[PDB]
Amino acid sequence: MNIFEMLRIDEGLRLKIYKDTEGYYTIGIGHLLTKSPSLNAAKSELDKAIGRNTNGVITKDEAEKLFNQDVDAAVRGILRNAKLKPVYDSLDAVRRAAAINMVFQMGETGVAGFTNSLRMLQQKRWDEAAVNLAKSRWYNQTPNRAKRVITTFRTGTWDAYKNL
Ligand SMILES: Fc1c(F)c(F)c(Br)c(F)c1F
Repeated sequence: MNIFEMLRIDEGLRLKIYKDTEGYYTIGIGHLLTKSPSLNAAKSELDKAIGRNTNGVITKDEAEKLFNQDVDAAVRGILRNAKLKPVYDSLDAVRRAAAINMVFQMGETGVAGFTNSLRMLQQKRWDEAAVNLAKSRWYNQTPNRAKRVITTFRTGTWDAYKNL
């Protein structure tokens, strides 16, 4: 298990434009195209991302290319964020993956409200952190995925994924 396999489980793989859990146009391995309700706007974003005129369908290779870029972008975003970098630096590699997972799903704007959780994670108060993380829109809207990510933060193991 690693961040790539982990996110592949959580996001799936679809080669045609689909709507994510929030109703937003997405493709590949959870590559958000746009929050716009316009399919044409989404197709434009896709074309721009891939570098060719696609009309809504990509190859597995192309999906994996965007996925690698997105994982990279998530890590780089954490390291450039003053609130996130210290907590990330304080973590072991397994829990770092859980961190990347969250940023991948919600972005930095989505994780802005996790200040108290972040403190508890840096303190390594794993059970308390886990309890706090679940008190969120995130957990309520995507409970099964949140549960996996939280278990990863709680235990520092891949137990929530090793079976999947
Ligand atoms: F949601 C979270 C993040 F987005 C994050 F970057 C880190 Br480090 C965390 F520890 C976390 F809980």
